[PDB]
Amino acid sequence: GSHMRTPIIAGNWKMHYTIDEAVKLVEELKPLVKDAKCEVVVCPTFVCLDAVKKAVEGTNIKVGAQNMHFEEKGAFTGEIAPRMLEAMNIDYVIIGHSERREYFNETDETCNKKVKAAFAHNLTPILCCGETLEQRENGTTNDVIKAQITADLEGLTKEQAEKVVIAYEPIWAIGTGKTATSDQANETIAAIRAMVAEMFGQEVADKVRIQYGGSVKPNTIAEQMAKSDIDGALVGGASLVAADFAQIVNY
Amino acid sequence: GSHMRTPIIAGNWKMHYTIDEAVKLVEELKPLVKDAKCEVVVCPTFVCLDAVKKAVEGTNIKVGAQNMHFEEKGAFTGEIAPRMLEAMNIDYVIIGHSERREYFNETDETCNKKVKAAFAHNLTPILCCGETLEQRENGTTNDVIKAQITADLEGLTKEQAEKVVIAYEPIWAIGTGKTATSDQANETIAAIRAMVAEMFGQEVADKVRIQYGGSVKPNTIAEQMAKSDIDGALVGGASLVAADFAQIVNY
Ligand code: NA
Ligand code: NA
Ligand code: NA
Ligand code: NA
Ligand code: NA
Ligand code: NA
Repeated sequence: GSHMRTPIIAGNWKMHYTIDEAVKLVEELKPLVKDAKCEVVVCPTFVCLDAVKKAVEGTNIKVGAQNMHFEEKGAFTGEIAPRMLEAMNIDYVIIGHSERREYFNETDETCNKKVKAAFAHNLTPILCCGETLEQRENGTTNDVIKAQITADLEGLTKEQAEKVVIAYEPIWAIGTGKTATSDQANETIAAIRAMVAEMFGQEVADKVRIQYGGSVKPNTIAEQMAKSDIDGALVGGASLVAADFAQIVNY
Repeated sequence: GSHMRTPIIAGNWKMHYTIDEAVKLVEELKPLVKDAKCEVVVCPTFVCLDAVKKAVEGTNIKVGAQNMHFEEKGAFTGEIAPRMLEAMNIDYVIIGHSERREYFNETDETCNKKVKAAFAHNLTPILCCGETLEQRENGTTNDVIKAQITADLEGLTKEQAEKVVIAYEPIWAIGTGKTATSDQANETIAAIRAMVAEMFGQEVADKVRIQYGGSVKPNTIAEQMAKSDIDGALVGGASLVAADFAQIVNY
């Protein structure tokens, strides 16, 4: 609150929308978010990135990719190199989303390589972290997330670390009758800030933006953003509907 | 030889080239392959697909994606849906490349779901298969590949099966002092054709195109294509250089 940290609301569209559908959504969004009091990012699928970035030129809407590889080029069929995003002037890249850690063998080692590559290619990484139902139930939330942060941010300079955007995903709450409370979210996010401080020092911790990446809807965002350590939101399904995403942006 | 099977040479660019670099390569390629005696496919990265497909309009150059997911849409951060490729009028999709099976948890179960989705979305699948050094050394090549073919092509109709393009990758030879010989390639490819026959019947086996997907260079293609059961090539690094790829196409 006392510390200056520009809030950031990023929409993770996940696997949704053709090129024309993607452009139609950002066209709808433009007049609804022109007065945002936060940074605004939309993250379309790879095949839509060029069209979406070109469509939002002249506005405050930034664009993120949903993943990338860490090498410059090479024998990685199906993968997208950081330089391919950089050539499109993409602003952000999501790294370590729970869905990629679960289904596609994303490891902490590859996350770390990707975060470093982001900085080498004028991309700001949105590093996702978070614990499972079983890890939370066993009381290991902070140990698990500390292990992710330690490994994923290894080797960064202070100047790089303070530019990372960290998104906390409460995987434990995915698919249940109750979402994390704003207090639960804030407590774990404050812990993450403490992990950053221990690694990079107090000034870096004071500056790093940390988003909540559990369920975010128009009716939850005001309470979430009022919390002491929450700097924004990595929004899932609500990001797919222009009016709903704009409500979250205009919290 | 007696059986009519249109030969097909497909260039797998893997993780190479920005949008402008990709378009420059296909522009160079167009006059060099206009007289091809085979089907010609280039497979750029996802972010390049729209630009490349638009650039090759009016020519014989078809375009393939290097991967896709199997669902229509959903919570699969970083993934590309079949309908996103279909909306760009993409022609082919590579499924089950060894690099994705090794690094990104591609399983036979997901390969099967992707092959079925290809047919549901006007995409022709290029299904990759092949055995490791250890599997070949243990004499299990055909058992291993049969397991892949059985699982990956499960549930197709005869009409769908005969349209699959199967690419045999001799993973066992990747990174060694000697590539597979043309005879070794042809023998395993003939075995794959027999696997198809046992699953779908003789007519389907007689029609299915089976490519070799080990090392293919301008100086190897003539011998490879002269073999009894080899219908084409899934080309790696040589596909990155217009003149080299054109030499392979014009075998
Ligand atoms: Na709590
Ligand atoms: Na919530
Ligand atoms: Na806040
Ligand atoms: Na042999
Ligand atoms: Na060879
Ligand atoms: Na032949």
